[PDB]
Amino acid sequence: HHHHMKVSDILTVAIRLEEEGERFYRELSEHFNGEIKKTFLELADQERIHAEIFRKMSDQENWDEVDSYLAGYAFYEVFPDTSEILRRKDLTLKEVLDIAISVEKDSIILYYELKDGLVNSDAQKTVKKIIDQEKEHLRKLLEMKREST
Repeated sequence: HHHHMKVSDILTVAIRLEEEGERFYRELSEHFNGEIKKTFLELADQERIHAEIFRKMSDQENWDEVDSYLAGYAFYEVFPDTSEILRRKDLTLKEVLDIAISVEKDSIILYYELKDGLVNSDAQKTVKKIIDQEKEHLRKLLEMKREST
């Protein structure tokens, strides 16, 4: 590792969080039923689009930017292994949301870290858009927790 993370290391991390998030939310939608199913699927499509933006970015950002060190400790957790619980046929919305909320918060910190490491002001604006959308996913997750849990 978390010291001497490069910008490019962090984009790779961010790409995977968005890809894994897509999968999580799409797989979660198999456990649930209504407006809730629809929500998880929207969240999955949104995460998809985000990953496509981050992949394009790691390809097209200038090498000197991307190859630069973020000073200090770059926090991140890679997406949890969820294969076992997602095998279960009796999952509650609560336990699922608790997990979603916790990894979403972990991923938000990381996208902030990334934004701070970008030097190109277009790249930073692109990532702020994603962060804002991620923070709305989070609000939706807390809304579902509060309401239907």
